[PDB]
Amino acid sequence: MGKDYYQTLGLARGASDEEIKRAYRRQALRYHPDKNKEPGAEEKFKEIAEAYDVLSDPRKREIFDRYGEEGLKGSGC
Repeated sequence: MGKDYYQTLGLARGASDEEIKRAYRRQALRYHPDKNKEPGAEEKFKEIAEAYDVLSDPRKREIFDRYGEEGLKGSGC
């Protein structure tokens, strides 16, 4: 509830692509089911992956910058 994307990957709207992708590359490697198949890293990676879409696609971020969560029909509930 109050589902963060930017902050779940550790950013705010105002982070540039070169901040965003900086974090995203690290954040994938933190839990990747291809690096750290750690028990419960995968669900972390899966929740990151919802944020990861925003935190890479500038057209997804265009809606998240203009609005935020209230703009973005990721997951609903």
